[PDB]
Amino acid sequence: PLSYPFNEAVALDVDPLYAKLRAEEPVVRVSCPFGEDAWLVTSHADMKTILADPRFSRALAAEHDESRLTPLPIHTSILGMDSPDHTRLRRLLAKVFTMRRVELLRPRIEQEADRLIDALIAEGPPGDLMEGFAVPFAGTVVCDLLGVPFEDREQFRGWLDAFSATTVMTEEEIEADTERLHGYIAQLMVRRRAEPQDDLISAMVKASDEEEKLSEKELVELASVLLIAGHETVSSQLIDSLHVLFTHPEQLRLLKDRPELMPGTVEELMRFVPLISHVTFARYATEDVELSGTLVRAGESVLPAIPSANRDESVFENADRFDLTREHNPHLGFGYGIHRCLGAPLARLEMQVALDSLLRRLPELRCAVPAESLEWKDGMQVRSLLELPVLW
Ligand code: HEM
Ligand SMILES: CC(C)[C@H](S)C(=O)N[C@H](CO)Cc1c[nH]c2cccc(F)c12
Repeated sequence: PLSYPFNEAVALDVDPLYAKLRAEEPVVRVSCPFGEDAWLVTSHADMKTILADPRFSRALAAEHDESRLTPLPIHTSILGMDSPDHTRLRRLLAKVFTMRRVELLRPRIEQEADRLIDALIAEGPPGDLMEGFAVPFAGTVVCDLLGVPFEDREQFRGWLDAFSATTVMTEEEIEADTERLHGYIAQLMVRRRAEPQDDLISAMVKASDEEEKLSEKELVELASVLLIAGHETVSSQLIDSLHVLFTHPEQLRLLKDRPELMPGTVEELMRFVPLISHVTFARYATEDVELSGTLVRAGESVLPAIPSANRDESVFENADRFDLTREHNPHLGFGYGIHRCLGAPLARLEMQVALDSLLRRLPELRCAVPAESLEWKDGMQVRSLLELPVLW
């Protein structure tokens, strides 16, 4: 079996092997850094199967030494459950994490983007769009939504890496930091239970207490993954998207000349940016299933390489090209089926607001160094820049 990942992720470059696999052997046996061997899935159609078809299970991973890139299995909360447990947590969030809640956040989100740009301008160029914009923008938004104090960032931010680190932390460090984040959220819930605020943690604690729907551990682990998703995934996709726009200056000119392309632009960034470094979380087969001529037997795992699905040339014409006018775009950047992203309306709002605000306030925004000089964050499950220096 081939050793996987084949190569360490570099910048936003996609490994040429994925295009060879999609064309000649779309499903291949690999050996994983931790846990059992697995079947690597690379095509769009098979990706939809293993993400949505009831024959593939997340909860079965707990009965195995789960195929994975991280030293220990991650506490994925809702994303590690099947029905009926998944349905219980999913229904809870649907009732408190509504579209109206997200749309009512837009004035505060727009105000935070303007405040961060005010600070960038007051401090003068060169600025850092990562630590000086994407990180605190994503962070204040999710902290506002969830009810985690943004002022506690100095203590919790150093724990989040333990949910994503692949090669850069020991299992002892991962266990300690995971326990520290859970313990910190647990103490926040004691306060929020007694003194509810207009945020998601309070609403979840209240909805769960009234119907005894979730245990305290389930609530703690769920709030934790929402904080990782809003703080880390959003800021990573935002900073990678800015890198894509800077390195495709003709598409950036088109976006500034036709601002109505922004909704389609965000979707094409979701598709084109290979945000997941390699694969998302393993599923396990409950029955024999044939995928692209390869038989996956019951009890075997499949790794969904979502970035490769989004480059599938049988689905997206010129899949290797970034084209923000692309109309047909059934990308899997937000997942598919039972576990599809429920933060996607908010992520879409943040991306649109962030990019509209930057292009509106800083019309001359350009990268301050050659892209070869940039430093990327290695050893994580998503790709992100450590710094993006800009002039204006
Ligand atoms: C641009 C930023 C984001 C991206 C790219 C993203 C992407 C994804 C993807 C690909 C999945 C599916 C994972 C899988 O099937 O293995 C997912 C699931 C999920 N995302 Fe997001 N997400 C983002 C932001 C958020 C935000 C802001 C939240 C909420 C605060 C969130 C909450 C979730 C949850 C709860 C799930 C699991 C749903 C379930 O298990 O039923 N995400 N996301
Ligand atoms: C999930 C993908 C976007 C990749 S794989 C990722 O960022 N994964 C993160 C690091 O492993 C964990 C994560 C991000 N959003 C989540 C929502 C529910 C449970 C979770 F565990 C996560």
